[PDB]
Amino acid sequence: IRVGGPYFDDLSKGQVFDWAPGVTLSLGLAAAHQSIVGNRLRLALDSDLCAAVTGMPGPLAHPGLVCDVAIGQSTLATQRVKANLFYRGLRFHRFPAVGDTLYTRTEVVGLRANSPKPGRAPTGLAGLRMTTIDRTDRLVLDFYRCAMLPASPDWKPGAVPGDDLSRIGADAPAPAADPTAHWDGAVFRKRVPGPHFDAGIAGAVLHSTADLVSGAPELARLTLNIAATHHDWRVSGRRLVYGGHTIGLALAQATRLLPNLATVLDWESCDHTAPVHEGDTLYSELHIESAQAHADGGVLGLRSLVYAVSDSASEPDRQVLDWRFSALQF
Amino acid sequence: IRVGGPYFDDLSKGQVFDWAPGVTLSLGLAAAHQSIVGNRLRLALDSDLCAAVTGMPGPLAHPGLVCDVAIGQSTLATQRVKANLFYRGLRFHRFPAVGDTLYTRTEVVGLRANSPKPGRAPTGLAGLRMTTIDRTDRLVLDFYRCAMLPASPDWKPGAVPGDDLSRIGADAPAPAADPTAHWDGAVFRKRVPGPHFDAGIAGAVLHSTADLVSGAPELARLTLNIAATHHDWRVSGRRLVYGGHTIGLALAQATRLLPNLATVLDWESCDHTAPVHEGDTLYSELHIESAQAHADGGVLGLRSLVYAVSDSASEPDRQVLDWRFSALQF
Amino acid sequence: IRVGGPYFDDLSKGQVFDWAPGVTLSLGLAAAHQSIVGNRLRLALDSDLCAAVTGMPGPLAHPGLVCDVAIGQSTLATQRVKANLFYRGLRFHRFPAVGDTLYTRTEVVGLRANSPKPGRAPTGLAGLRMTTIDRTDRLVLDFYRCAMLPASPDWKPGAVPGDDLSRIGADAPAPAADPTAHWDGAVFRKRVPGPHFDAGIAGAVLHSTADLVSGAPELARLTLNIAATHHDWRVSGRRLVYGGHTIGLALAQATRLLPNLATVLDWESCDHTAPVHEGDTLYSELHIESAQAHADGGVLGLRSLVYAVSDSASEPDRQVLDWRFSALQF
Ligand SMILES: [Cl-]
Ligand SMILES: [Cl-]
Ligand SMILES: [Cl-]
Repeated sequence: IRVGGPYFDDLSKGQVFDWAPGVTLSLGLAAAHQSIVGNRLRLALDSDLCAAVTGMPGPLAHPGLVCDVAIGQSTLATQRVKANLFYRGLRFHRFPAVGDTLYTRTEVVGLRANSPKPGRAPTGLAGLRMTTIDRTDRLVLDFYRCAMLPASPDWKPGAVPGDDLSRIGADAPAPAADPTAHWDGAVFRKRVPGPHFDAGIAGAVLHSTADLVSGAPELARLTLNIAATHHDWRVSGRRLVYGGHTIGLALAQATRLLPNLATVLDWESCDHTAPVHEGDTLYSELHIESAQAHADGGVLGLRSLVYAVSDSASEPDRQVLDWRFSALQF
Repeated sequence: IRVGGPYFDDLSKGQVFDWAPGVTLSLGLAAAHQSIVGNRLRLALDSDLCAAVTGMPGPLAHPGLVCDVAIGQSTLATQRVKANLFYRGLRFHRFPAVGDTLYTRTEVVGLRANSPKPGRAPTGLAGLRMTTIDRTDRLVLDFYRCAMLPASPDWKPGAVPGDDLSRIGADAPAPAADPTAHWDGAVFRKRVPGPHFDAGIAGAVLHSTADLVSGAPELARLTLNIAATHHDWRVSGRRLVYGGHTIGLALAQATRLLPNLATVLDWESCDHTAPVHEGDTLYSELHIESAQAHADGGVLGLRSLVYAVSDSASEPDRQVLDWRFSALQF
Repeated sequence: IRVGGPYFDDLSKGQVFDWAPGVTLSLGLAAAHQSIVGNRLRLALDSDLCAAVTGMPGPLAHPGLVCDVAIGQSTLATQRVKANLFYRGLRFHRFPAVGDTLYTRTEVVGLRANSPKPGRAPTGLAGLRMTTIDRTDRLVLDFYRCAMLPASPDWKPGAVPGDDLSRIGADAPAPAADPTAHWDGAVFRKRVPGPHFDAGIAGAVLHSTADLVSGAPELARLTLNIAATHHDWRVSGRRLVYGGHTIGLALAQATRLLPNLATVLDWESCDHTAPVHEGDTLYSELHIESAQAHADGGVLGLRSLVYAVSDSASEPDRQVLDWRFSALQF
């Protein structure tokens, strides 16, 4: 594989990138991740509660950390990325503990050359499937993204890698088993102040407080993310903040709004609406789209619109991200 | 409780905020804390010495980390804070180990509406008592602060929450037991180069080297501190640095000056003299006000004046903080 | 020893600074270090692979972290430093595990007053020997640096500390034993995708992707580095980035280029060509100078030229560092 990463025309449908380092989750990584994007997930902060609830071999790896590690691992293929158009179908098949080691395979699922346009660099889109497992060979995540890559300088433009990429990561199999089935919602309800799960909150629209985007290159280094645009301002003209950082702050915002979320069960990004830069201040509008009771608590469906604060009272704030996720709540 | 935190007129004398997440202290949190404010406390850095000295179930949680976690926990009540006028009566009742989990209760002890003043936002002061315990229900900290909060937009100003707040956190009970009684000062003296404790140093006035204020929002995220002014520049016009960060650097300064301090036993802030901002460079003048011999070493009483460096040789530096603490020294 | 550190004329040939705190290596420190300079060393990231390969009592402390801690420890003597002219003869005598504690002795090996020059501050050079051991008294590192220090304000200039410093840290004893002799290269080759060691790569010249210099004061605080120029802009006029940070990014660059390096065996800096500042963007030219087969894999000799990116397409990039190291590769 080329130094600096593949160009679009270096890739093939079915090609596999599996030489990414394994990464052992530690409370070290957890703390650094928390200092950058925040962490108010009670099971990820309190080991005694985590043990009472999950009985887990160790404390709960923050789900945003697990996702960020899997996505940063996969950037071997996409060091040359100009933009990811979406992340899709992240659903946890299990929730790793601190001390578990994650290994991520990246497969090219589909390739489509972009139509030539005057003044634009030749580029194509790569549909990528990431499969993240642990040392026990159990599936953790199996998810998709759509990466725009430049073609090599002498590439002969044409149409023919021309895969249909529209439906990438759909009808994707649900997990074999409920990843929280062994979690005891009853001790959570007893030890954590309510309100606990209530299907009556569906429909609510909440407005978060703001966070600063800072430590963005640190988050990328922490999670092995080597997409050049996060590190090197000359790729896009300014460094572009990793999508997961913006998502991470939006999740922290949602958790200040809804302090009793147990975990994130699945998520995807709907629109990366505008670029985010280091030093931006973000807030979100949180829609509770659905609330479904289960035998033990229930599951909220959330949709988060994230905005960057403009530099004055006389300039409108701008939408930068639209994403959606589901969360378990006891 | 209101989204975004209570206004001054949402509070009541005797009201309790106890739904803050528990936080398990980890060497992860310790390392992140150290990268932001520094750490030269020998018992917090060296696990072998810590074990020889304290015999402790695990290594020594840096006392500034423990305080910062307890204060960040308590910011649930004070997300809307305009200023804390002081922190008072922090005295450790025990020194938690890595792996211990901290839980903090915040009680409204007193409320006083501020007198209307033309051009100023309607506000009041809240005297707050924080009680921090571990999972074993043992008292760790029991301390006070005075927070200024805005009143809600339609509040009818008056005098009557009008509690006398002047003496908040005084005649506060000393710990039941000496929190360092089981620490072996003799192995410390044998293994660490002197000078060791000497009552003759009382009266000394020392001048520190400088530190940069950086990673301020990170320290806040790390310690669950969600006071909006640390994150959102539009609350005050610029983000204001958390008081504990400034104190943390002043403590690091004192520990470079006095490398053999065993721990901080108690502390309080005397005047938050001027705001501190990210990118400020601070130094301190350290007064050793008292030095009292005990059966095993002694206790220093310290008073620290902290200054921000101006941007030229022809502009005076400005005092930003005056605080005082006591430290055990073998 | 003087508050703020010794001046050049405070030092003596044979003087010893051994009151630096011991520092226990933790996965906390490892994570913070990784967030600042990156970490792609497979044995430092993956505990399961580390155990299979080394059998080690715990996971592998990143070698750049170990070096940075030893060098930051030693800054007690050099708080007043104006420049280190080189670091020399770092060779690992063993590779510490997480949980091991490092203790560093700094000895003045040689002193040479600099010749007076009009308009320049009076200064001298100190040749320093650092010896880093663990709690088991085993040698970890035994290395050298050349620090330029100011003389005190009333110093009487002369020639006589006038030691010959040119050959400091040469003919330095190789380790008693191969520090990786018990590492199993065969399981590494089986579990990590090739290419594995190939003497045929000697001669290659590779060009890295770029990294941002950020969190520089954090790296210094993390590793107990109290050289004032890293913290206080008024010493040099701007804060100067610690040499180890630049080296750390150059090593991260080399590891993206050569993803299967097992560890760094030794290193030294050849020229600190120009200052580096926070916010610089760096890339490197990596020369594989030598490749020598051993019974288990082989050892690469690398020379790294590091450059700072200029602020436009019409300004040349500038060399900031030239260093060289050797690495084991299975
Ligand atoms: Cl373009
Ligand atoms: Cl006002
Ligand atoms: Cl000069």
